[PDB]
Amino acid sequence: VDLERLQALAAEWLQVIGEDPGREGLLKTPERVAKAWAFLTRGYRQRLEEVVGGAVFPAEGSEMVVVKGVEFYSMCEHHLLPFFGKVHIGYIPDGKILGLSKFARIVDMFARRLQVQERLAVQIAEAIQEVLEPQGVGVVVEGVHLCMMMRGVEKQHSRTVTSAMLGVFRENQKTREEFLSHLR
Amino acid sequence: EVDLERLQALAAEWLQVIGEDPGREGLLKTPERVAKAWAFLTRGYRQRLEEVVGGAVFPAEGSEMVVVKGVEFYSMCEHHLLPFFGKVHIGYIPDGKILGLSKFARIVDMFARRLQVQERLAVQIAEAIQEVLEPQGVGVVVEGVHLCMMMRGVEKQHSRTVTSAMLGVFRENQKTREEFLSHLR
Amino acid sequence: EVDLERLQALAAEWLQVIGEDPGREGLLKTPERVAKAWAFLTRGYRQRLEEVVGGAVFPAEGSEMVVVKGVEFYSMCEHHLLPFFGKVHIGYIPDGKILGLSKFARIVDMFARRLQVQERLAVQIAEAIQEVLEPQGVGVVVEGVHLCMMMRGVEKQHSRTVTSAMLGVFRENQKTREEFLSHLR
Amino acid sequence: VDLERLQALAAEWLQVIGEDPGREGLLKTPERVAKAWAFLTRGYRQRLEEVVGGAVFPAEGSEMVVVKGVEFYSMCEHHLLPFFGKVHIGYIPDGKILGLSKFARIVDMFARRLQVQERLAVQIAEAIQEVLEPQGVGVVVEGVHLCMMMRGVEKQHSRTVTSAMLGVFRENQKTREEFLSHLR
Amino acid sequence: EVDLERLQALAAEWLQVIGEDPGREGLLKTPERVAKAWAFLTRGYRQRLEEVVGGAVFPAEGSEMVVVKGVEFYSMCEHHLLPFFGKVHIGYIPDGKILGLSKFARIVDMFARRLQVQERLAVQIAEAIQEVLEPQGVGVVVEGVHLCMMMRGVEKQHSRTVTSAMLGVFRENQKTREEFLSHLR
Amino acid sequence: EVDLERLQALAAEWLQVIGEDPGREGLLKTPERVAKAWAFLTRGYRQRLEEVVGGAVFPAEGSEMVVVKGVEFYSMCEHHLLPFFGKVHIGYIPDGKILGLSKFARIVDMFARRLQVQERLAVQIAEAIQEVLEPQGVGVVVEGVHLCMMMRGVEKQHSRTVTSAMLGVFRENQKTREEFLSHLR
Amino acid sequence: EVDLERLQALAAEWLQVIGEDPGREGLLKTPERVAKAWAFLTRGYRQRLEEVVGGAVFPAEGSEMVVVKGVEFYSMCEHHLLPFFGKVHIGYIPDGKILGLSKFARIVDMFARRLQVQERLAVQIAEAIQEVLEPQGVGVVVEGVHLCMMMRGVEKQHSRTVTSAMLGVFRENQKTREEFLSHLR
Amino acid sequence: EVDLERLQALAAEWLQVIGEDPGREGLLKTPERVAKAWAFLTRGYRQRLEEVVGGAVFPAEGSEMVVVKGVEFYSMCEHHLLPFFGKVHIGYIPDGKILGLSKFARIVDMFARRLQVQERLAVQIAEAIQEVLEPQGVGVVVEGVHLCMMMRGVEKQHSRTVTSAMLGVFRENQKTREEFLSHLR
Amino acid sequence: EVDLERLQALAAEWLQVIGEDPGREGLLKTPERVAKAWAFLTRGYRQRLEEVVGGAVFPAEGSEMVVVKGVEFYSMCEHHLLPFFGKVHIGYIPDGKILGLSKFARIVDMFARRLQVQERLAVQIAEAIQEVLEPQGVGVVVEGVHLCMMMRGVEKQHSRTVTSAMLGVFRENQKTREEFLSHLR
Amino acid sequence: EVDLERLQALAAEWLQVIGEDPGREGLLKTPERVAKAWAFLTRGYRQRLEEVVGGAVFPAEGSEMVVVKGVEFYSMCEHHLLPFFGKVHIGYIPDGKILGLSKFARIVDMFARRLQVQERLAVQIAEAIQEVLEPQGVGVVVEGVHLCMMMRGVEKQHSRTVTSAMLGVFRENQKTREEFLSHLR
Ligand SMILES: Nc1nc2c([nH]c(=O)n2[C@H]2C[C@H](O)[C@@H](COP(=O)(O)OP(=O)(O)OP(=O)(O)O)O2)c(=O)[nH]1
Ligand SMILES: Nc1nc2c([nH]c(=O)n2[C@H]2C[C@H](O)[C@@H](COP(=O)(O)OP(=O)(O)OP(=O)(O)O)O2)c(=O)[nH]1
Ligand SMILES: Nc1nc2c([nH]c(=O)n2[C@H]2C[C@H](O)[C@@H](COP(=O)(O)OP(=O)(O)OP(=O)(O)O)O2)c(=O)[nH]1
Ligand SMILES: Nc1nc2c([nH]c(=O)n2[C@H]2C[C@H](O)[C@@H](COP(=O)(O)OP(=O)(O)OP(=O)(O)O)O2)c(=O)[nH]1
Ligand SMILES: Nc1nc2c([nH]c(=O)n2[C@H]2C[C@H](O)[C@@H](COP(=O)(O)OP(=O)(O)OP(=O)(O)O)O2)c(=O)[nH]1
Ligand SMILES: Nc1nc2c([nH]c(=O)n2[C@H]2C[C@H](O)[C@@H](COP(=O)(O)OP(=O)(O)OP(=O)(O)O)O2)c(=O)[nH]1
Ligand SMILES: [Zn+2]
Ligand SMILES: [Zn+2]
Ligand SMILES: [Zn+2]
Ligand SMILES: [Zn+2]
Ligand SMILES: [Zn+2]
Ligand SMILES: [Zn+2]
Ligand SMILES: [Zn+2]
Ligand SMILES: [Zn+2]
Repeated sequence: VDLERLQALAAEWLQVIGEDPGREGLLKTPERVAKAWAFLTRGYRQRLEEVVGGAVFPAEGSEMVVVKGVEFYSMCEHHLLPFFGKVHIGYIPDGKILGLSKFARIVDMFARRLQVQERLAVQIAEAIQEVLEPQGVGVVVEGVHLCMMMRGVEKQHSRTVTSAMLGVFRENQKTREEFLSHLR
Repeated sequence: EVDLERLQALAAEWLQVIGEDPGREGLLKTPERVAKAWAFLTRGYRQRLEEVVGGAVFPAEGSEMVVVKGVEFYSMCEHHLLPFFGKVHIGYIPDGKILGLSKFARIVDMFARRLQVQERLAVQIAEAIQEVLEPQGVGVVVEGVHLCMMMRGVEKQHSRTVTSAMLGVFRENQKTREEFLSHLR
Repeated sequence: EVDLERLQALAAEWLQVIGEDPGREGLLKTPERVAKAWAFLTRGYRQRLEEVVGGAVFPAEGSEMVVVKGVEFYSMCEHHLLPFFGKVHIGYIPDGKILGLSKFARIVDMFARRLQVQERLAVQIAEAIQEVLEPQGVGVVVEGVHLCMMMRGVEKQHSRTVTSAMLGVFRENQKTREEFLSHLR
Repeated sequence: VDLERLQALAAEWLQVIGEDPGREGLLKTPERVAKAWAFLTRGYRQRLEEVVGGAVFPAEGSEMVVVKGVEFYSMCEHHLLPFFGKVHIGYIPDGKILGLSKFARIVDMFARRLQVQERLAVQIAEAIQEVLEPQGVGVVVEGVHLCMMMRGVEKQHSRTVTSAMLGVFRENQKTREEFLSHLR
Repeated sequence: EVDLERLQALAAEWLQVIGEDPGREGLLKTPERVAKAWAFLTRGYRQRLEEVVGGAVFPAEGSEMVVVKGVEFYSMCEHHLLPFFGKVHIGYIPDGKILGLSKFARIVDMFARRLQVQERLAVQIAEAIQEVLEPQGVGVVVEGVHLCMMMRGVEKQHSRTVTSAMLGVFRENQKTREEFLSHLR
Repeated sequence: EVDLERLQALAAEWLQVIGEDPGREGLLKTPERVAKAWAFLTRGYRQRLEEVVGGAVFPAEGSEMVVVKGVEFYSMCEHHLLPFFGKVHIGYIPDGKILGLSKFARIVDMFARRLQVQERLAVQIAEAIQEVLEPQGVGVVVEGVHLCMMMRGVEKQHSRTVTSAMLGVFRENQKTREEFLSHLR
Repeated sequence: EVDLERLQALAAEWLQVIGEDPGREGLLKTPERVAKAWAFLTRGYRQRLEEVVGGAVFPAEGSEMVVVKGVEFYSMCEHHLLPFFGKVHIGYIPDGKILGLSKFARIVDMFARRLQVQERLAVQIAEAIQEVLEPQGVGVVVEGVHLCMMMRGVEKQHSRTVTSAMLGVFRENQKTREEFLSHLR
Repeated sequence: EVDLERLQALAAEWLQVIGEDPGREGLLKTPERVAKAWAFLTRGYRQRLEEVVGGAVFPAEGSEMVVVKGVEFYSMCEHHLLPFFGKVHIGYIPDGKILGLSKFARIVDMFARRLQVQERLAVQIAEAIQEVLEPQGVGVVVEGVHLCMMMRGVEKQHSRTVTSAMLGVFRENQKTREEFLSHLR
Repeated sequence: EVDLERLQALAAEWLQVIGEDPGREGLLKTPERVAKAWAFLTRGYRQRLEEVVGGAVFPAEGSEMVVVKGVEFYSMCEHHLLPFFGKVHIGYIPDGKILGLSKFARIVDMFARRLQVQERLAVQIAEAIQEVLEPQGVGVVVEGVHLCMMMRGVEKQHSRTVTSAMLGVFRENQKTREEFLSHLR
Repeated sequence: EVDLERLQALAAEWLQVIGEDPGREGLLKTPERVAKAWAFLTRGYRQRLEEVVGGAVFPAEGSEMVVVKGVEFYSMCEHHLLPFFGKVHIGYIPDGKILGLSKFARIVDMFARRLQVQERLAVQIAEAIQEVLEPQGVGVVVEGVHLCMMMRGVEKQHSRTVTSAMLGVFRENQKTREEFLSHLR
């Protein structure tokens, strides 16, 4: 990402909205905004194999593993405004388990992009599927969208839930229900 | 369009009939304020579903249920012309198309900003979504408090009412319905 | 019509027998206050379901369940003449007819303002709704605390009692009943 | 209040906003609206002496009596939309105490009118002052305003607090603080 | 002490006057149950403070105030003969003497099990503690809900009343009173 | 007025610089959406305090403090152009004039819909109220979360920031300030 | 029955063996207080189910489940003679006969005021109810905290134990047991 | 020290006197378990303050108050030999020396594992800290629930007792004590 | 068992390498404290299940499942040697044998006080219970937070992990497992 | 720079001494993981306040207090090398200069990622802010839980520790300090 070009675009953005890039509080803003966006879009430049590293261990049992409450932050591709919340992951191993923290690294890889909450859930689930080839995986994303809160409809109490169910989580109703019950 | 002038005249007369003084300082601008307020509160009748959606329909990203919960709403009961309000929870399973999240709120407001009965509000919201997306199914749950039950009449204070509408797979598939409802708990 | 004069006489003698002084400043108007209170607390026996509903029956807007929860109630246990209170939750599936929301509260009060047993209260409310709407089904859940268990006798403080009545589809369809009960959680 | 005239005004109101007074759901609406408004404005027609009745008893002590959480419902005189919440009352007797329920009857007398929350607090306090002539009285009104929530600014998390302090509640900082602390 | 036979006869007639049938299966033993209940509910009039304390007064261990909060109480309002209940919080600074913790509850019950006014209940509890022990000060706060305000009359649901009595240093020193009250929040 | 066309051009270029495809289906309308969003998010610069208040200033009804709490707000930090949001609490003591409650919210939005620093937001809101009402004093407390601290950089998740501005009696009278702040707890 | 004198002597020797001074001011009346205490805490062994229930068995008002939850209880573990306490929840479906609500609490106390094992407590309570009402089924859930594992031994602080007993339809019917357990949630 | 054999014999006789069978399966090892239990529960009498604190006295890092709250504790009332438990909160201002955090808990256990009176427990803990650190002042607040008044006697369920001890600046300085107590809120 | 002298030497050097001064007043006894701590934290490797249970296996009292929830645990992740902690919930259906409640906690500590992976911890606890008792089934749920995820690396703050192991009927019958899991919500 | 190679060697030997197998699959990369973790956990010693602040000091917008609360932190106790964590709350009154909000979090981390005692942590954070801004005053409150008290030693579970540092007006002005502390409640 060309930080220098982002800075120039940000400086002009400030002017067009009626601000003064030369005033003290905005002097380093174009630079700060440029670096922030490089970080906020770093997900596009990451590789799944590197993100997981080699933290795949032999399964200790056959029961479902649930990693809940993984906070996430993303940007809606429609308004370029933040949407955030939590991601809950559940899976039944097929001989291999993932290092707990790698789930969060996978979440960040797909969240630090321009997104659609519906896509985010699917991409996370598919990534875990590719890495562990488990019997099944289930991912639930619950978030609040600033594009709905600070502008437009300006609704304050809303939150959205999206999910993706693969393998036995899609095929076995009881398995899915058990996973969702753990989140309640 | 609503005749604001007539509304102002009616409101001015309303004030005198209830025993107030339409001429006192604090009520002078009231007929005007009330007229504008009611035009806004009934603006939903004059809206078009096509314009409300604004073509914000996108290709589905997956096959799982999408649940948009806690969309606050405010309406007026057609029986007493007193506000009833709370939240609307929407759930649906796409059939190739998903809706921009905010459009669910815009649809809610379109049907809430009218004289209503909560049972109908749920149905109309669900039917609007079904028409716009033609999803596999849609479920709408409305939960609200009614001032006509709280500030007068029975004057109950702890009551809330839940109404809903289930279409397609939400009406036919028991487990799909149970799954949607469980997300709300 | 209750004989208020006779109630006052009985209450005045009650004050004497329990050891109090009916002549006290603070007790002078007590017999009169007690008479009026009990006339109100037992007014349910003198009400008619037809008048309580007031013809507030409208055409159904859909086929989904309507749940009116948290209708607070107050009653008197027929065993000790001590209050028991809490909330009544009502669920039903219409068969072409829906009831004005407040009428559920009026029906609750009609049966609550009598001497009762909680098990009966749930049943009578459910049967009343059934008679008025002839719905596909109706379910009533009553949850309350009993002062006769709290301020005397066993003197338990944390206990609460749940009673219910299920009619039509609420009794015949397992999933329907579960759906109603889940809405209460 | 002329219920018949209110009904006629309500029937026309329905027509002007684009509705049909003849449809089933609105048949009895003009009548219902008329009766509701007669009840909602009944406060103007009540008398303080009748509302209190004669429920004024000899004081049992000198300490502050606090009656909190008296729910209330009113109508803003500006938009004719409901504003509601709770009223908390505190006072130090001067030989006379009021029957607890009469505080609620006084609240209703002033709430069932077209109001301004700032006025409501003062009128309730002054009424209690006139009835008991206590050493002091304090009234706090906290409410939510539908004219701010369902229209206009459409803010959802706001609530307003107004109050009135008379006698020792105005003069004695510690007395006022003690009353307000009881509400926390 | 109290004539249970006269109470039973009064209760049996009470059932008749309010519109009930004393012959009903559910009301057969009611007059008897009601008489015994009221005998228990007014037992406080016949209790002696010296016996209530049972000589459970021990030497002080320190100078700091002792706070016994959350002592649940149940009483009857002398105006309507309907229950009012809640909690009693007690704070005191000893002067060489401390009371057995449970004795505070026994004192509460002694005064609560009578016909009362919440303002008096607080004063009588504090005065009793002041008599038994000879503390530097005593503070009693009573917070309760009144059924005469909830199940009839104004029918307000969210209200509760706080009454108190401050003696000795609790009345004298504002900082002591403030500290006692802060412990309750 | 804001040049939407230039904003769209800048946004379109922004998308390509960050590595995205401005031509893909979901991003086609993005430059347009972003342009309109930012014009709205910075609309506060173009508003006039006189028009915002709309002459909704009324005669004071009393002398006590008025507290309008929980007015939600959303702003953009001038340092990172990322949202910071939360609530604004306002307190003031009238000097002959009170403000229409909703105008407090309109004033908040006027200063929040700009590039800001939370410390300034509190001050400007307080100064605006002081100018419009010339009250005895005014206090404004802003509490918010900052996404620039949450979704990047230090990435702290539990932090909230409180800023305030106290004018007149709120700045000078300790007890008046304490009273205002206590209402917020 | 229980030889109080013998218990006092045993308690007196207990005080000296553990290292305390039986002649100390605060311990003089201890052996006496402990004796009466344990007589009360073991009174359940001497009670009779017939007397505890009395004649409080009324005709069933309906066929739906009756749930009496939150009946607090206190018992002593037979293994350490240390208290274990919590709540007992009872559910049952009548077969023509319903029990007076307070009798459930009296039955709980009858089996709780003994040396116990929580697994047994739930079973005995269920059997007692089954014997008295002969209902279609009974379900008992006991949830408590044990001081023997909190104030000594493992010294775990967050643990709670749930034991239960299901008879009749509560053991047979899966849906019935589920419905009962759901009411407790 | 404690003669475990003698306690076992006493516990064995206790079991038969109360009406139980000492030869019963679940009671065979009870007298042994009870003996060791009470030895542990009274171990505080045999501990030495110097050994409990060890050498964990470090140089003060500053002059501000240090507050260690929520230290759970369990003790036995000397009057009934029944447990009373809750939490101990400690606050102090150092005078050049600070204590290792865990030592506060060890001091609490030292005085808690004895036969006690809650008023004394707070005093002893405060004195111990004062003796070990000689700080500018120490404040101790003990809040607990007593089973002797919950599972027997008055059988009150919602009550909690607070006792405290203030030494040095915590007793002298009004603001210091207030600040400490505010931290607990 | 473990060489405390070697651990001390390793810890002393650890302090030096990370940039600290072992000679500092605050670090003088650290190597010693760290060695003893790790000896305690790995004590589970040297424990014997038979001794942990202490023959506390009693005859079953009923057939219903016993649920021991909220057993707090603390462990160290074998990957980073950083603590992970939370609670362990255990459910089982006996087959003539029930375990002493506290023994479940002792089994938890036996396996937690080792280097672990949460997935294994759940399995080992369940297998131990399955060996000691010969139940029809056992279910163990472990829920914990991991410092290696919170204080370093991804630094996520809101996450917690659930692992479990189901044996016997808990694995076989879905309704049994579901009932166990429902008791935890 | 820390010698990661040496840390790995020490960690590998640590695994051997505690009784584990360094050759295990799950422990092969542990020495490397532990080395990197500790380098990060002690990175605070290698940071410079000037670089941490990054010149993010701006002109003050007003004279009122700025409170940044809930900044979560994680540290290692210098006594046992076990984590202690919680939150840091910062308050200050500017003297012409304000700090970028995130810098407070960066300052917290600089001092937290070291071996510490909570009393020192509060002081160093406060002194750092003082040096950077030279404000009229600054106050820092640190509230945390210590694993060395929870997972070993006394094993207390409910305890939490509060430490603080007050400089300038926060130390000199009683009301200012109270105002800051009240914002934290
Ligand atoms: N399904 C879905 N829709 C989203 C997400 N993020 C997001 O902005 N949207 C929707 C919100 C809007 O309805 C839609 C864009 O609507 P639009 O093209 O008419 O633009 P707009 O800004 O004028 O819409 P609006 O927010 O004012 O209603 O994109 C997301 O993650 N999932
Ligand atoms: N089902 C349903 N009923 C409603 C709604 N809003 C609303 O006012 N109602 C009911 C409440 C009342 O029972 C009914 C009108 O009853 P009614 O014609 O006898 O008039 P009323 O004002 O005298 O009745 P009440 O409120 O005093 O009981 O309309 C709604 O959204 N759904
Ligand atoms: N102080 C005070 N103001 C009130 C109360 N009720 C109430 O509506 N107001 C205010 C809200 C509005 O700001 C004001 C009327 O404003 P306005 O004459 O400009 O009319 P408007 O409807 O266009 O105002 P707005 O609500 O859209 O902002 O009356 C109340 O109880 N106290
Ligand atoms: N101060 C005080 N007043 C009480 C208590 N209990 C109690 O009923 N009262 C009041 C409530 C009533 O206002 C009053 C009796 O009022 P009243 O003689 O007019 O009788 P009422 O039944 O018609 O009054 P109301 O409840 O319908 O308002 O007694 C109490 O403990 N303290
Ligand atoms: N006082 C104050 N500071 C603010 C506000 N909004 C906001 O971003 N800041 C601070 C956060 C940062 O510390 C600072 C910008 O720091 P900087 O110029 O070093 O830029 P940076 O992005 O590299 O800083 P950082 O967030 O990564 O720590 O602006 C606000 O409303 N008030
Ligand atoms: N499944 C599972 N994984 C665990 C546990 N404890 C624990 O540290 N892990 C994982 C977290 C990490 O992803 C993994 C070690 O990852 P790694 O070998 O790449 O080392 P790292 O420190 O660089 O990884 P990271 O935490 O920075 O992501 O071990 C546990 O109890 N269960
Ligand atoms: Zn968007
Ligand atoms: Zn209505
Ligand atoms: Zn208004
Ligand atoms: Zn009364
Ligand atoms: Zn920023
Ligand atoms: Zn035990
Ligand atoms: Zn005792
Ligand atoms: Zn780890």
